[PDB]
Amino acid sequence: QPVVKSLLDSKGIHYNQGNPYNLLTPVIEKVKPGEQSFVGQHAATGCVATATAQIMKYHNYPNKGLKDYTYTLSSNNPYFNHPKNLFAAISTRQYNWNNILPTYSGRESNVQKMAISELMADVGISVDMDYGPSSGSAGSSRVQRALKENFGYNQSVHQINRSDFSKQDWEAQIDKELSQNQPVYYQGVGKVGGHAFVIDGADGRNFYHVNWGWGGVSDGFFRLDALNPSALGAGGFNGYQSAVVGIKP
Ligand SMILES: *[C@H](C(=O)O)[C@H](O)C(=O)N[C@@H](CC(C)C)C(=O)NCCCCNC(N)=[NH2+]
Repeated sequence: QPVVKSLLDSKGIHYNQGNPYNLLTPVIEKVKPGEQSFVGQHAATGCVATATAQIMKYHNYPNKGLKDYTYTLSSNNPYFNHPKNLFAAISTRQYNWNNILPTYSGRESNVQKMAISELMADVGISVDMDYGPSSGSAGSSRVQRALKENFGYNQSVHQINRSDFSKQDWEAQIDKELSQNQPVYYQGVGKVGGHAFVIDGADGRNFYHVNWGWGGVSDGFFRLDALNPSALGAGGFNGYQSAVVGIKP
């Protein structure tokens, strides 16, 4: 396994799902029975958008979006009146990567906060985000499509599924991305739920550096069969693993 220091850390990239990332997500309209309450608050960006946006920032790409996206929230989503149609004008976007900062801590200009929230909302919409207090997406299958179709990333972008590969071939694919300075979109499921995140380094001892998309909480090195961040307190993201690799302009 090669030694690759955290690619996101190298560029100071640390995103999360709340303020100011979520300034343009849909504003919650309704109460889910027994959950008081989130009305009038912006929905979370969703871990899938946060992971994807961090990788996009690593590349500062694209300057210009390619294709718009529209979808309708599931009729089972309790937070919005139905139908709820969302639209991202991605084909018209001129993303100013100078204004989309690698992290946000509070003194950023309105231009800079608009820049990141626009990216987060565009990415979220492109992956059919089921917006809520927390926001869920199918993940890899949506991410690979959005990156190519809407964002104009290389045709090389594709989803890989863990059970489609031997252990050696799986790790070889992740390693190759990291040797090419290409952070990997990754997701898995356990006891605790399913979560998406970024693999962006390797220690040469078969641990991989993970950015969990929680602004830095639990970020560090993990074995792929033990993606068990401290925030779980609680079986980690070790089942139904998939990644999106080949992520480059
Ligand atoms: C992201 C987060 O903020 O933590 C969240 O974990 C997430 O998106 N999880 C995915 C699981 C994958 C491993 C990414 C998830 O739970 N998806 C459920 C599918 C979409 C939800 N429902 C509908 N109708 N779209």
